[PDB]
Amino acid sequence: QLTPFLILLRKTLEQLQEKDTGNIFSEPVPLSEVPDYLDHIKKPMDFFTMKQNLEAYRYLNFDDFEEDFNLIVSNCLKYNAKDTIFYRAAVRLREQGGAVLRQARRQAEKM
Ligand SMILES: CC(C)Cc1ccc(S(=O)(=O)Nc2cc3c(cc2N2CCCC2)n(C)c(=O)c(=O)n3C)cc1
Repeated sequence: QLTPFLILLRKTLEQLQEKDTGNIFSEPVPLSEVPDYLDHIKKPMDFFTMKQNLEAYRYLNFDDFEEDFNLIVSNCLKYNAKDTIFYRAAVRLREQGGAVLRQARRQAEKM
């Protein structure tokens, strides 16, 4: 159950959600509100879905965790026009969440 790596991934996920101060990536993009979303985005991602994958043991190395974080950003940049709050927020999350992942990957390395 509890492993140091899974505890580290929990801490890191918390740290990334902290940077999404608007909570706009906290849950899946509401498919009812944007029914064309799945025509552009093959694999939606969000922080709640990441928590679901984490607790279901779907991340066994830091790479796979980071790959899902990257989808939260790249999905948002891909779907939204550049001059939008969403697009700008994904850029901000890319920068701020990148710093989070850098220091968390160091801890995953020495494990
Ligand atoms: C001017 C606006 C910022 C005002 C605004 C517009 C639409 C909507 S919403 O009801 O459509 N909800 C929504 C659509 C998203 C989205 C995230 C959300 N939420 C879920 C709850 C947090 C915001 N994200 C992350 C995307 O990347 C994306 O492309 N979309 C379509 C919500 C707010």
